[PDB]
Amino acid sequence: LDGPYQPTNFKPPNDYWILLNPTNQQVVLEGTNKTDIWVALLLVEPNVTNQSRQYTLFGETKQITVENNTNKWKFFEMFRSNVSAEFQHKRTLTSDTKLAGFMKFYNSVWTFHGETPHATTDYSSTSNLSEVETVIHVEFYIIPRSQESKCSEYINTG
Amino acid sequence: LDGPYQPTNFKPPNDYWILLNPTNQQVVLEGTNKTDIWVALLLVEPNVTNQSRQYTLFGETKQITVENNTNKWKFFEMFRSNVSAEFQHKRTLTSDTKLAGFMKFYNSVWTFHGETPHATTDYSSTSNLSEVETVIHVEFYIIPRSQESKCSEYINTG
Amino acid sequence: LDGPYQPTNFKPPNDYWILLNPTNQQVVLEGTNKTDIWVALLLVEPNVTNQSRQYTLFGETKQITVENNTNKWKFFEMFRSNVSAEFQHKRTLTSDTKLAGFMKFYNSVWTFHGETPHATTDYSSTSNLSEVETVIHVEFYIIPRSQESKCSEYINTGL
Amino acid sequence: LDGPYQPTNFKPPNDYWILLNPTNQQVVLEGTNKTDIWVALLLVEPNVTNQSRQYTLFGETKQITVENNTNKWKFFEMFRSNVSAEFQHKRTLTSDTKLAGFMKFYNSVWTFHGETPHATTDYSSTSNLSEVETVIHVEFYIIPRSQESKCSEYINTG
Ligand SMILES: CC(=O)N[C@H]1[C@H](O[C@H]2[C@@H](O)[C@@H](CO)O[C@@H](O[C@H]3[C@H](O)[C@@H](O)[C@H](O)O[C@@H]3CO)[C@@H]2O)O[C@H](CO)[C@@H](O)[C@@H]1O[C@@H]1O[C@H](CO)[C@H](O)[C@H](O)[C@H]1O[C@@H]1O[C@@H](C)[C@@H](O)[C@@H](O)[C@@H]1O
Repeated sequence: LDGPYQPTNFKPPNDYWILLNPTNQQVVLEGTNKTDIWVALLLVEPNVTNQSRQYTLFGETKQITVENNTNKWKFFEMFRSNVSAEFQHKRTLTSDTKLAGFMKFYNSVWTFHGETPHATTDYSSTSNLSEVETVIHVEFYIIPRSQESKCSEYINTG
Repeated sequence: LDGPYQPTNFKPPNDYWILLNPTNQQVVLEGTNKTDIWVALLLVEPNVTNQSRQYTLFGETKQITVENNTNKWKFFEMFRSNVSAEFQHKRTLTSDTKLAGFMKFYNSVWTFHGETPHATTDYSSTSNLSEVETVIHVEFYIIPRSQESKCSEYINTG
Repeated sequence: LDGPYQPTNFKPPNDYWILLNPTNQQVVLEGTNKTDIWVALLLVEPNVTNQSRQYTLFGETKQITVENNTNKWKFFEMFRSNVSAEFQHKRTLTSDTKLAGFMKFYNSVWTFHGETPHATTDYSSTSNLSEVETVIHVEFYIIPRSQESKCSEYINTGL
Repeated sequence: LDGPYQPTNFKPPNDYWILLNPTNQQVVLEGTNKTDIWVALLLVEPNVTNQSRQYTLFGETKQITVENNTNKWKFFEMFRSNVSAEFQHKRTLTSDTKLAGFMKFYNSVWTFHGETPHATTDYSSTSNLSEVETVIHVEFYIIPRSQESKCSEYINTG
């Protein structure tokens, strides 16, 4: 656990997790290589009735549908592979820890999804992992992949 | 265990789980009241690369991007509350079992989501539950909400 | 399995079961938001002939007729929706496990009723769920709604 | 099945089930010996919001609170053992058959309670069983106690 770090932008190094530690930022992280991957993590608070909210993603103003019927926080992982496409709601991380993850590894972009305390890893695929750069809007930490079991413990139990 | 029943277009009774038992149908279920709820369950088999597939939802042809990196099956739950809107990927049921659920209950439509064996129920809201009808493209079973534990057990372990 | 917790007076979190484990307490649980829901669980031991017993519910003394013809324990679920109304005997849980359940979920209070090992949930509606507070007179456990099928298993077949 | 019989006021014989077959009556049965047994079965249709309803029981105007969250019918068993006492809601039969039972046997008045198809018998005891008389508001059948397993089948499955 290296940190905490203040909000910044950088190409996270390969084989390390970024552990994201929002307070109430709407947009937690923007990641793109400007070719074939745009990923954004949106934070929806508990007890949100189905509505359209405005988010600024990669400088573009977007209306995205959100709902949270639970007493947990939901990270909406929004994804597109074309600069011109609309975002898809690809994954959800449902959390009473309010921690999320981002990693560049094995030509993939890895996140956590599902509901704490059983949240697990999945990925999106790229031909251009080296060019993936993240704007991180929250305090964060850096955990090596050799220590993912601790990262998964912090995501699931805090 | 009540069934199996053949695929049909019908109004499911309130307070019963429809336990859906597909082989490899693309579109498992289409539910709508034609006013404020459209829900479709799409079945995505293991080891699908990011790709746009065609699905006919309520007589509308849709090009929907899907991905499954896993050796499990995924039910993509597509949702909208307006006839003129595009479908959003609301939820995912990642399944060892290839079973999914649908129930009209207590003013809401209920489905399962998450990853087996930890799939859980959540709802979508409507002011018009009584007119919600389903096209079911798969063989199904009917479980009373009273036996919701048995339905969770089938969803989670087969 | 989260607990045991000691008897207490607190505001149970939404979307968790409280699993109530009495010995011989008369009043197991008293839940109210002081506006539109009062729920009390009374515990009537096996082989009780028709009789009036005294209970203190929400600091008021009540005379409630009870009976239990069985070798199982009965949780009498007493209810009202008005501070000015009398309690009615709304539900019964007939139990070999001596376990009962309470949950705040989906704008409702949820309890178990019927007879082990086939007890099922039902609900009481409220305009103000989050103000429901509970005096719990017994040892208890906490089970997330995500694990309700475990809670149902415990209710029906025991700890 | 001995019947059908039309609604009537009579003294049922001991060791016979009266199988009650309501349509839409508020009050199914009023039984008393005018000494230590008063029992009324009220019928409450599906999807009834907590409300105060009016019933005439043994000539008395009563306001009783009822609720039925379910899509089954509920028989509210109302009891007292003194003519000047309030009724208590002693038992419920939650039913998709709409069949209920009444029997004078041994030292007791018997009814069904619980939820179909798991409905079971229970009793109220009396020192005056032979003077128990019933106003039956509904079509009914008579079944000997020797055939109670058929009575339980009918109550539970139709
Ligand atoms: C256990 C049993 O047989 N219960 C049935 C009940 O039997 C009553 C009679 O045996 C009666 C003597 O003739 O004794 C009653 O016991 C009490 C008195 O009521 C009480 O006043 C007194 O103070 O103490 C005595 C103790 O002797 C018994 O309760 O009769 C019921 C009325 O017909 C009948 O419904 C009940 O049958 C059982 O009920 C449950 C729920 O409905 C299940 O179906 C059981 O399977 C069922 O038992 C089965 O049927 C009966 C006829 C009998 O053959 C059982 O062996 C059989 O399993």
